[PDB]
Amino acid sequence: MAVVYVISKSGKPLMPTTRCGHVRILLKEGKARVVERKPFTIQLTYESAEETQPLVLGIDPGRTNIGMSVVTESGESVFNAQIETRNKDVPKLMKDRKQYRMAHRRLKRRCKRRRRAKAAGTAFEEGEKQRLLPGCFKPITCKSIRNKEARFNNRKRPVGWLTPTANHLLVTHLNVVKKVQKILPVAKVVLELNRFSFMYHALSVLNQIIPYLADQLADMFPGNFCVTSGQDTYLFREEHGIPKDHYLDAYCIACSALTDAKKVSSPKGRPYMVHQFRRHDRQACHKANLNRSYYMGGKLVATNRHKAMDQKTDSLEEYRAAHSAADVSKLTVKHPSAQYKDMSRIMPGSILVSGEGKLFTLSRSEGRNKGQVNYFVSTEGIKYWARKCQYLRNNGGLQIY
RNA sequence: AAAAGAGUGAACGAGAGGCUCUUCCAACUUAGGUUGAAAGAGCACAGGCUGAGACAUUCGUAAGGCCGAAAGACCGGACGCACCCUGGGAUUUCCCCAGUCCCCGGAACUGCAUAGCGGAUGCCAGUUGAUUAUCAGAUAAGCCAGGGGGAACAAUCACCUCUCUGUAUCAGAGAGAGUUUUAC
DNA sequence: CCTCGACTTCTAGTCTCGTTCACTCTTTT
DNA sequence: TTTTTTACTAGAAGTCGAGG
Repeated sequence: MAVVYVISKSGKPLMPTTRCGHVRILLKEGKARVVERKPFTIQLTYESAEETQPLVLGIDPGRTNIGMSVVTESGESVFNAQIETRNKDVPKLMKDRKQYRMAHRRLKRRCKRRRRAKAAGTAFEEGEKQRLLPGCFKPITCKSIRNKEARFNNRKRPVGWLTPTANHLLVTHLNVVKKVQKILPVAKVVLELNRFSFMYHALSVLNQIIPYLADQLADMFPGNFCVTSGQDTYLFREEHGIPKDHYLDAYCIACSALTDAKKVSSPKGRPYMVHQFRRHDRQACHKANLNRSYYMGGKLVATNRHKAMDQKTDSLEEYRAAHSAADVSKLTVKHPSAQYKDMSRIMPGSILVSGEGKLFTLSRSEGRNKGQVNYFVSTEGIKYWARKCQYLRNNGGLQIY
């Protein structure tokens, strides 16, 4: 039945097991010591032999659902996972980081300098200046003063420089291989090299990282790194009739390297689920409201005084056109103040226990009153009064649900 | 090889908005208040680093062409600069990285020449201690700031059986050796 | 009969356009 | 000539009881 992973006293991933009774007696015997609650690992506390039979790990690459599966040689299944990456958030978080940065460098230096210039009388006499900068053919308009040197001509990257979003995917894939190697004694590694010519979109960073992952996983398993092919995976899924399921593809990718695989049966049983939680959140501002709202009878009648970029709702300007000065003289303005996040908060991914004693993994902290989170939501979707909950462990990035 | 695809990373420049304040006008209610128009001034995660580096004007920036009466222009690429290299930093942290930036070296490489750098002149800081000196302090038109890990940190008993309560379920609590051994 | 409050319950968050540059992977041919 | 709507965290408004 269940498979209880085992680790040597020396901390060496030994073969797991499936005896159950002995895995309890041996816990009551104290001989052992839980090392993880899921997947259940038990480190022996009586140094014994550490024999470990050969195991193959089939990695099915992917940008949001990395799938892995360690299989015995006969073709038996000892582990099956389905990692859900956060690779789709990294790209957008960086676009925002850019806008934010460019704003800081426009509203806190450029303008300022342009303000201090006009004030000191140290500004272009024309007030504007077209400047054809080396590399461009169309000039750039500089108001009041010149432009901090633009650097876009010879910025060199190391060879094989991969973009933040791609690096992430790669590391992830490998970080998961390392977590699997701390529970089971992995020997060889099969990877399913994918292929998209480009001739629910994405499917791009994977094509760029597949090559680098293959190299990296060839040094992690020196002399033991094979590469299958989606096609083979399919041929297998019709040859051994593995019920088609995105998560049953890794078992197939892995069962390929196996030569005399006699006991190849679909790896039944729901596969473990791993969620990736961000490690650092250096953002401090939750919302800077940015809106001067007007309220005649306490109801918005002007979100600004004049429209803004993409502002659809009417602005005081429109109102003044529709109503009178006796009307505009009664309006009430209400601009809420910027809301800053609590940058030392138990971060989504932490492990906590409820007042009743249920252990859970923070998914999101909903609510705040008098400076105290109102509810800690679990990854299962239950809401617990934070005030009563207890902190146990911080985020680990890849966290099994 | 190009050719495209398909993502994703830089630097610099402009706006619409916004915040505060001033002046003025109008409106509306109690000299006052509220609101708006117009003009002006300042301000732009929380922060960390550093004391100056910003701006303006002017001059200087290789030989080699080649064209000019010349002056000069144009090409070129230096004994010029560099986003390039070597080293060292700031941001920077439990432990790392990215990015950006900075400081001395500049060989190759790579880039630029209306750029960049340097000089000159102008204009924009802060001065107090602890002790002429030294060590703090003060001081921006300095730089970086909304990216990625990893470690460590349990009130971590899973699975099978029985009993009890709830629960349409399922869930909760208690006890248990269930075939050895991770390999007879 | 309120009201004071422990909690529920629920909504909401900036945006666009200039002058350039980059590196990495697939495929076409 | 248009690439794709995500979602945690903060804070205001609301309800349910206390209770006196």
